[PDB]
Amino acid sequence: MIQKVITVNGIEQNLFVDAEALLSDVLRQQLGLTGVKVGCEQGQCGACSVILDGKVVRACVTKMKRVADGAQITTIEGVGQPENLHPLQKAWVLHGGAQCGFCSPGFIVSAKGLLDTNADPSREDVRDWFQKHRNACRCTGYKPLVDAVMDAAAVINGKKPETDLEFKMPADGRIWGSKYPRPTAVAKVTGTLDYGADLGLKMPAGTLHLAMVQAKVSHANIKGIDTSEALTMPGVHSVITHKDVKGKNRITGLITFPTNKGDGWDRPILCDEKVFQYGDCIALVCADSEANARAAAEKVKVDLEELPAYMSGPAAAAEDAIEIHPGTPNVYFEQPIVKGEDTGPIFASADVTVEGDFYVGRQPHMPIEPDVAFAYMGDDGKCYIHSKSIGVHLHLYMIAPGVGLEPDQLVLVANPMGGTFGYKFSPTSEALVAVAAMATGRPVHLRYNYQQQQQYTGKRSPWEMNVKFAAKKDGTLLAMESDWLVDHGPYSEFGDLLTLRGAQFIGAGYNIPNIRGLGRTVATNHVWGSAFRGYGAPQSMFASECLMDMLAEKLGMDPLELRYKNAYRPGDTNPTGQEPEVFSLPDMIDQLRPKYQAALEKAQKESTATHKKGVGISIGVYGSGLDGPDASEAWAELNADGTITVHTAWEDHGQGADIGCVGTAHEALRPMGVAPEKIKFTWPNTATTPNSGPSGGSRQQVMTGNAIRVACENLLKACEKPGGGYYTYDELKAADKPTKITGNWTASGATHCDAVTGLGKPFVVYMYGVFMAEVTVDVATGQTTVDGMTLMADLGSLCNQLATDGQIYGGLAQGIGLALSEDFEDIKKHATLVGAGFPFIKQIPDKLDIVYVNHPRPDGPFGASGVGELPLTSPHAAIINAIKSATGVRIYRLPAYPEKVLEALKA
Ligand code: FES
Ligand code: FES
Ligand SMILES: [Cl-]
Ligand SMILES: [Cl-]
Ligand SMILES: [Cl-]
Ligand SMILES: [Mg+2]
Ligand SMILES: [Mg+2]
Ligand SMILES: [Mg+2]
Repeated sequence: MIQKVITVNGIEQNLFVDAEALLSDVLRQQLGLTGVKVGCEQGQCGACSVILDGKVVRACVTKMKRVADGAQITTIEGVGQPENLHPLQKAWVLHGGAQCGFCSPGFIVSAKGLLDTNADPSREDVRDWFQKHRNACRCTGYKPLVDAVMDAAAVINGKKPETDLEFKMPADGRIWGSKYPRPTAVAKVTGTLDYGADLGLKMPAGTLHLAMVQAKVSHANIKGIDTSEALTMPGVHSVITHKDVKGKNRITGLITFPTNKGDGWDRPILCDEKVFQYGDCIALVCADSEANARAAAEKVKVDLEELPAYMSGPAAAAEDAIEIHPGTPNVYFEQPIVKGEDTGPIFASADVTVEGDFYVGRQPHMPIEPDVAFAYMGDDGKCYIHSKSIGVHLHLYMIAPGVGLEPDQLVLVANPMGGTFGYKFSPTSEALVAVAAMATGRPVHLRYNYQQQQQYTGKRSPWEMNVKFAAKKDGTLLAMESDWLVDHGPYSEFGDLLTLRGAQFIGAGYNIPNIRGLGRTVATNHVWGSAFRGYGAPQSMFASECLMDMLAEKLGMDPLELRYKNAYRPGDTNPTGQEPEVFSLPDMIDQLRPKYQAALEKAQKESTATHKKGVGISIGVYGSGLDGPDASEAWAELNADGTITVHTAWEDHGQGADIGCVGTAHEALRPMGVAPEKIKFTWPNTATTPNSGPSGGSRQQVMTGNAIRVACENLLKACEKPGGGYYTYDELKAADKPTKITGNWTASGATHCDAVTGLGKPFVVYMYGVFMAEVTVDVATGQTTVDGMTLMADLGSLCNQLATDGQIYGGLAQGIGLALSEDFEDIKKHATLVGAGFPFIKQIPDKLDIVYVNHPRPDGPFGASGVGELPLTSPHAAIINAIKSATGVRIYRLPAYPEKVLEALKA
């Protein structure tokens, strides 16, 4: 050990450290500076950026021996605090750069390092800086971050007053539709919002820290577990196995479809008889620290008989394949789509037909914050779980029978969280921590490292797809045929539903009177499927939107004009036979057309012999809601101090549940003139907030937005004075009148899609968009650079533009990753951010352009649709279409790795 006397955030610290210790650990654990965020732990994400003697360094890869006596360190806590914000922090808030907020301290610290060396950077300078310093963001698509740095620099340089970094009310006083900052922004930019791992460091002594004993093979029969060595290791309390589980030790898929051949109880909590995928948790070591628990977990011996594993859908779906879940066929669900007339004779007589085989793979969510959760036994006797769940009520029911608790005896709470992009539509660690808290009676905390985040949380499910179009010479679509195989890994939860998405979204956007198709779901031993933003659309629409360009090519028609010819218009129906609720695609195409023409001309003009430029188009469509008559609830409460709390379980992945609530409530409450700062939101809690539903299916703005609106309307009625005006809290209380008022809303016109035909009216609100990708392909290397993305977006009406701009930029960036670099195919190689193709800043163009063409929705609150998943529906199709435009080569199977593109170029 050594004494190190240094300065941290301007204060002399008399430090006692191990020379080998990581600066991140010292700062977080020894000094309580939890504003230093840790994600990847491998120097790849920059979340732990600190300034050390004028240089921006990643604290997770900086050992204390590299910290000189007398060194100066700055963390986010030293940059500024609430009530004392630095221009960079104010700018982040103004520009909405804090979505989940997990990368915000690291970006801001890094940015301060930049500005201290280059006071007046170009946008390009800012981008080069964040690239060099590995500052990664999964939420924002980077553009808002650069915006923020530029604005802060101008203030620091005296070129504009600091007061211009403060939001100015539109007054009208209307915050709906505005850039009003989100309530959580200040905490995020100051590092004072405690995420799951931060909470773990601030839990009491006697909290047990867990480590998972995980399967190191993909498929096995388990014979036994030997914990003897682990029990003797430092700090070890106990080891938990399936034997300690007090319930069924299974998670239920809960809404498993009746025609599913599986019962939906296939997923264990702790493996008992079988390993079903690499990473499966077989035991939990409870220890006094994460380090001690992990060390001991390595010594737990699992005796197993490895079995042949099926590592892809086609492999598992073979007629001969052995049942992974004995008693259930590997292909456990099929969804037909049967619209209009038989397609066979139509294809036979059509002027033109086209067909393609396409593949979209096992995209990893890659939030900067790896999975984390904790649990404890309350003094009330209930088991409390605090995690990254984005469906607290859903998860409660999915796990309660497995852990052996009645619904009333379990409470799930959503911690502030550093992104999920859908992986948290699934339980991950919740049942594990519950089991351990119940068994030990003590608080337990479980943090996954980045490898565990990659290998052992769910993934976008790969789809192998064949899609066909028949059309007239004039481009009119006559018929479509479709076949898709969904590789859902070993756990069935929502796999059937994902498969149904193919019936709803393959070929969405156009009038197609006649459809015959069949989706199939298959269990495999690759990673289990969890929702990934777009949930079936990124697969479905990659196929159909690529196929539309092939159709255009075959007709000798411009691909945008082919879409214009076919796009939804009054009278048309979508693939499930339902009338669209608005008709905005022709409008969007018409407004995009000149920008498209200009982009083509620029592409031709600026292409060289070695660097070929192209422009590609696609349409995206997706529902806002879960299928059928989805519903939400909110409570609007006048408090004693005149503030108003809007209680919901609107779960915040980081998308903006806070500002969604505040903005929607503010608009609903206008008659009573309620200032936005007086409106409070509630963190999701299954005991104390209503069942607003999960933040999945881009549904909360519509469902919970409506519920909030209704509740606020009902509060207004509760407060109304006879003769005009409104009663105060004290007045209502004096009259023994209610102050906490419920609102409910249901999408009553929606129906579930049929099990035989796929027909129905699954959502009452959809999101519609038109993408344009501009790319350059280096034909010597096969490397594609996305130089620009445009999204024409119909969101009905914007609750908040900082929120919606950010959502779209974030989705577009994930589109670039899905198109060019991302996958989780190799269990080891893809278990890091860099290995799995995470888009760093230079991979995302600065030119991300949005045009809102909003057609107010009959059923959305104040006309709003959702936005969440729209930007990831088909941007990767636009990009692939752009590569085709540039070079003449079509990539059918994502991602377009350079070697893959080169092989196609040279073929
Ligand atoms: S670079 Fe340190 S946590 Fe990712
Ligand atoms: S705001 Fe950057 S990772 Fe979420
Ligand atoms: Cl998906
Ligand atoms: Cl290909
Ligand atoms: Cl390659
Ligand atoms: Mg200042
Ligand atoms: Mg017609
Ligand atoms: Mg090769």
